[PDB]
Amino acid sequence: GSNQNNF
Ligand SMILES: [Zn+2]
Repeated sequence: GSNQNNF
């Protein structure tokens, strides 16, 4: 699956 990190 797909991953996003929003710092
Ligand atoms: Zn994946």
